[PDB]
Amino acid sequence: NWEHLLSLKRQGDTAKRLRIEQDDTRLGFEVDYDRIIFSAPFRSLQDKTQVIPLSKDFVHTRLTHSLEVSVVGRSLGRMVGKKLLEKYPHLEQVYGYKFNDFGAIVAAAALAHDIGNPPFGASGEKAIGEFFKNGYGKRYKDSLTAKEYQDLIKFEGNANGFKVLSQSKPGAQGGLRLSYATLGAFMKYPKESLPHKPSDHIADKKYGFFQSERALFEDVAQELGLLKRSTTDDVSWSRHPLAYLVEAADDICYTIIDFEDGINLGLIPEEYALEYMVKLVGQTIDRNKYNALQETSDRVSYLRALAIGTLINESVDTFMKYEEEILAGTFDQSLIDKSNYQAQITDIINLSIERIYNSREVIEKEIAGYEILSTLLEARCRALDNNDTHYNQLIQQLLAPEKSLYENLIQICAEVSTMTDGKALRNYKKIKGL
Amino acid sequence: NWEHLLSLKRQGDTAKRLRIEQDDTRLGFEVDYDRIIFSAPFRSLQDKTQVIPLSKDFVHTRLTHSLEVSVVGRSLGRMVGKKLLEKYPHLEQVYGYKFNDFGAIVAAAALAHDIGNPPFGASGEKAIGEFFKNGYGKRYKDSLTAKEYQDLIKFEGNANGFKVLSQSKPGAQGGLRLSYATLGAFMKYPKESLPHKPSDHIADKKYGFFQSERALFEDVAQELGLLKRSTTDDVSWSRHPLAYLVEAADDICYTIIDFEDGINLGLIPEEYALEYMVKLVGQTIDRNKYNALQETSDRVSYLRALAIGTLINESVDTFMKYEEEILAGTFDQSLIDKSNYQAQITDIINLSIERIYNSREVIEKEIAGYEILSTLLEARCRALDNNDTHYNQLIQQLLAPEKSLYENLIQICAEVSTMTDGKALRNYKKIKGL
Ligand SMILES: Nc1nc2c(ncn2[C@H]2C[C@H](O)[C@@H](COP(=O)(O)OP(=O)(O)OP(=O)(O)O)O2)c(=O)[nH]1
Ligand SMILES: Nc1nc2c(ncn2[C@H]2C[C@H](O)[C@@H](COP(=O)(O)OP(=O)(O)OP(=O)(O)O)O2)c(=O)[nH]1
Ligand SMILES: Nc1ncnc2c1ncn2[C@H]1C[C@H](O)[C@@H](COP(=O)(O)OP(=O)(O)OP(=O)(O)O)O1
Ligand SMILES: Nc1ncnc2c1ncn2[C@H]1C[C@H](O)[C@@H](COP(=O)(O)OP(=O)(O)OP(=O)(O)O)O1
Ligand SMILES: [Mg+2]
Ligand SMILES: [Mg+2]
Ligand SMILES: [Mg+2]
Ligand SMILES: [Mg+2]
Repeated sequence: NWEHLLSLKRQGDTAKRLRIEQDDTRLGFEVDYDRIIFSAPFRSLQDKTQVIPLSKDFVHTRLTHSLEVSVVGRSLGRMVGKKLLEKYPHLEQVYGYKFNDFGAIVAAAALAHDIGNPPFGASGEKAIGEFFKNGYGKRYKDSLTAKEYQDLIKFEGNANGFKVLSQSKPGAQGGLRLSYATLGAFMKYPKESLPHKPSDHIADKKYGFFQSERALFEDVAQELGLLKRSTTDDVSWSRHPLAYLVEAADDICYTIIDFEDGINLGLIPEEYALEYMVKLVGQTIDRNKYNALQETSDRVSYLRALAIGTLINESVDTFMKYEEEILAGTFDQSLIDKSNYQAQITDIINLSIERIYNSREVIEKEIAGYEILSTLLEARCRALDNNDTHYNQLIQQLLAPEKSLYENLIQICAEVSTMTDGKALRNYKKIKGL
Repeated sequence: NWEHLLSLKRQGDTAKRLRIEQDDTRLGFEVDYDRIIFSAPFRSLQDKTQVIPLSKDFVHTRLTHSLEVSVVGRSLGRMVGKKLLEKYPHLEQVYGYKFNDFGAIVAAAALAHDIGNPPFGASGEKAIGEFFKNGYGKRYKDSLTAKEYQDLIKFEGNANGFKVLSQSKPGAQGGLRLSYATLGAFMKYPKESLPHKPSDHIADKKYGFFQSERALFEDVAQELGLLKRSTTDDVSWSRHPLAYLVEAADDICYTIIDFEDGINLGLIPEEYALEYMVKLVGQTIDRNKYNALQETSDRVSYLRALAIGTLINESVDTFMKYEEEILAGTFDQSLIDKSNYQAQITDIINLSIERIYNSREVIEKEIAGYEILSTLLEARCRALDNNDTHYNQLIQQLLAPEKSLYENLIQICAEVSTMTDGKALRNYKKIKGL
C-alpha cells in the first residue's frame, strides 16, 4: 500500500520519522535533492558521454540530460500525485501528504539516475565487461563465485549508481543517506545478476545491485513493502510504482533530444524532422509561428517543446489507467510502449541508430575508448596482483591515493568509472609517456 | 507595494494574468525555470570559467555554481516568503499567494544570473573593454554617442545577460518571455552606463542594461512599481527586494566553494580551513563525526555544509530586520556586509585572492585569453568595416552563419561572448592556421 511506499527513513535510523513532524520549508526529499547537487559524483557528469564521446559543443552531456529528465519527472510526479490523492483521500486527510512530495521524489530519483555510468557510455560498459570476459581478468574466473563473476562480466551502470549512492566510508556510514522512497524510485531492476533474463518481463532485462550491497537493498526492500517474486536462492522483488515514471521521463527526453541534436549537427535533414513529428505536434501547433521562424534551430526547438508536452499527458493517462496492475506487480511493459505514437517513436529511434550511432566520428571515439579502458584496467589489476614490485608501488601511488578479491576487483571497476573522458585520456597518455 | 512586485505578465501580453487563475501544477515561475533549463545559452555555461580557466577536473564551472546558487536561493526565498505572508495576511487571503512562489522566483532568477558572462570570466570582460579602449575599436570613438561608447568600454556581463534573456529575433519576439517578477529579481544594477559610480550606494557600482534595451526595461520598471531615483537625462530605479536575496546567495556560495576548491587543489593548507571556520561551524558541529573522518575532502565538505546552513539563517534575519528600509529604497549595503562574521569572510577572501587568483597557472591562462579575445574581435571588426573583400566574405561565412554601427558592434560583442573557452581557442587556431 501507498503509506509504506513514501518512507522518510534514512540508514542508521532508530526512531520513526513522520510526515506531520517534518519542517515544511525543507522536507526530506528536498534535502536529498540538495545533497545530490553538492556532491562530486554529480559534478563528474559534466564531462561524460551521452551519445557523442569527448564533446564537452552544443551537444548534451550526462549532466544536462539529467537536469531535463528532472524537470519532466517533477511535472509527471505532480500530476500523478494529484490524481492519487484524489483517488485516496485518507493519505492527505490523515498522514499529511501533498502532491509536491511525489514531484520531489521523482525529481530526486531522476536527477541521480545515471550517476554510476562510466566514461564513454555503453561502449565503456561493454569494454569493462569484455576485459573480464576475454582479456586479462579472465584469469580470475576460478577464484570467484558464479554470481560475482557474472557481476564482473555484465557490468551495469545501475548497480554502480546504487554503490555510489549507498557507499560506506571510514567515519561516515551510509554515504549520501537518502530517503528510502527515493532509493526505491531510483531502483528499476530489483534483482541479482543471475539468472540471466529469466522472462520477458521488463524488470528482468538487467540487474540492479552487486553482491556487496545485496544486504543493503534487502533492508530497503523490506521497509517499503515491495512484493517478492523469487525466494529460492536468488532474491527478486517488484518495482516501486514511481520507477515507471522515472523510466518514462528518461525515455521521452533522450528520444526527442537525440533527434534534435542529430538534426542540428548535419546528419539528419529537416524534412524528416517535420515528417516524423507532424502527428505528434498536430494538436497544439500554431502554423503562423512555425512559418514566421527563419532558422532550423528555432523550428526544431518549437517541435520538441510541443512533443514533450503531448507525451507527458499521454504517459499520465496510461499510468492512471493501469495503476491497479502496477500496484499488483502484474504490469510487464513500460508506459511508453502502451502509447498511440509507438510507430513514430520507433521510426525516430531507427533513424537515430542508422544516422548517429553508426557515424564514423562516433565509431572512432568508441574504439579509442576501448583501448584506453583496457589499458587502465590491466594496469590496476597487475598492481593488485604482485604488490611487492617498485612499479606496483608507483602505480598505487598514482592511481589510488584488508578486503577480499571480489571487493578489490569491484573497487577497481568503481574507481575506473569515476573518471571523465578527458581525465581517462590524460591518464592513458601519462601511463604511455606520450 | 508587494502586490505589484509579484507580476505574472509576459512581453506582448494584452490581458491581465491573475494568480488565482493559474494552473497550480505548473505556475509561471516554474515555466520560467523549465524554459531556462532547456535553452542553449544555459548549456554553454558548462565550459565557461568560474575561477580557473580551461578546467572543464573537480573544480567548478559556471553551470554547477549556478545550480548551487539556485538551491540556496530557493531555501532563502521560502523562508522569507513565509515570514512575509505572516506579516501581511492579505496577500494569501485575497490574492492567493503561497511561500513557494517566492522560492520559485528566487530560484529562477539565481539560475540565470550569470548567463551573459563571456569566456575567461573577469579577464575576458576586461579584454573586451580594453579592445575598444586602447586597441582597434578605439577608432570608433568619434562615431558613437558618449553612453554607447561607455557601454563598449565598460562591457558588463549583467547587461549581456539581460540582452540574452530578452532578445528579439525574426519570427519570435521577446526571447524566452520570462515573467516580470523574475526579470526584476534578476536585475541588480537598474541604471545606464553613465554617470560612472555617482554615489557609494550598492546599486551604483556598475550598470545593468545597454542602450538598445533601455526601452524594454522601462516597461518592466513601470509594471512592478519600482521607485525612481533619477529622471534628469539618465534613468535609474531602485532594486527589486528579492535581488538582495539573489546577491546574498551568490556571495555565500562562491565565497565558501572557492576556499574549498583551493584547499582540495593543494594551494591552501587545511590548518587555515579549521582556523577560519571554527567560529562559523561552532554552533552545530559534532566533534565525534569530525574526528572520525580520515580524509581532507570529507572534513572540508562537512565544514562547508555547516557554514552554508549558518549563513542562510543569518541572512534571513538581516532581511527581516531591514525589510522596511529595503522596501523604501534606503538600504545602501548588502545583507552579507551586515553580518557578525564579516571578519572571517574578509580573511577567507583575502587568502583566496593571494593564493588562487594570483597563482601562476591562473595567470598564464588569463594572458592567453587576452590574446585570443583580441584576435577574434579584431577579425570581426575588420570584416564589418570593408565588406567588399573576398577575405571579409570568408570571415562572415565562418564566424556568422540593416542596422546601425552601435547595433553591429554590440552584436559582435554578444556573439564573441557566446563561445566557450575551448571553442574560442579552436577558432583562434583555425584563424591562425595552427
Ligand atoms: N554512441 C552510442 N550511443 C548509444 C548506443 N546505444 C545507446 N546509446 C545512447 C543513446 C541514448 O540517448 C543513451 C541512453 O542510454 P541509457 O543507458 O540511458 O539507455 P537505456 O534507456 O536503455 O537505459 P538502461 O541502462 O537500459 O536502463 O544511450 C550506442 O550503441 N552507441
Ligand atoms: N581568476 C580570477 N577570478 C576572479 C577574479 N575576480 C573574481 N574572480 C572570480 C572569483 C569569484 O568566485 C567569481 C565571482 O564573479 P562574479 O562576476 O560573480 O563577481 P561579483 O560577485 O563581484 O559579481 P558582479 O558581477 O559584481 O555582480 O569571480 C580575478 O581577478 N581572477
Ligand atoms: N508539461 C510540461 N512539463 C514540464 N516540462 C515541459 C512540459 N512541456 C514542455 N516541457 C519542457 C520542454 C519545453 O521546451 C520546455 C518549456 O515548456 P513550455 O514553455 O511550456 O513550452 P512551449 O514553447 O510549447 O509553450 P506553450 O505551451 O506556452 O506554447 O519545458
Ligand atoms: N538550509 C539549507 N538550505 C539549502 N541548502 C542548504 C542548507 N544548508 C546546507 N545546504 C547545502 C549545502 C550542503 O552541503 C547541502 C546539504 O545540506 P544538509 O544535508 O542539510 O547538510 P548537513 O550535512 O550539515 O546536514 P545536517 O544538518 O542534517 O547534519 O545543501
Ligand atoms: Mg538518463
Ligand atoms: Mg507547452
Ligand atoms: Mg554567479
Ligand atoms: Mg544542515
